[PDB]
Amino acid sequence: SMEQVAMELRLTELTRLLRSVLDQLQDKDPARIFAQPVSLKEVPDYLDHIKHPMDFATMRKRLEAQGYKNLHEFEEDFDLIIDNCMKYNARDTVFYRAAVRLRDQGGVVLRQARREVDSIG
Repeated sequence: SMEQVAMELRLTELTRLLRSVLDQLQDKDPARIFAQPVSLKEVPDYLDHIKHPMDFATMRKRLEAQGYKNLHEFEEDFDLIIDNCMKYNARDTVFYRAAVRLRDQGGVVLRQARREVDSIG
């Protein structure tokens, strides 16, 4: 139908805007701490600690499959990256500190993305 097509064009454009958001967030992680899944070869007990692992490569796969229906779903995944790290790692680690900086800097990007998604519909 024409409506399914129009809905599909909306999802495509949301995907384009979320791709730009993802790029901006990932630039706030210049050390690439959050770029890939935590390795289960190198942290074999990780899933005993963290029940829903997340990372930027995994978000990018979901994004390119148009698997984010709205900004809320995309933010959920970004928040997992941060919140998993802040639980698994102690306060005095480069990992935790990187997550806090990513959260603080990403807030700005996500604040305007919410306005853009609301604005363009």
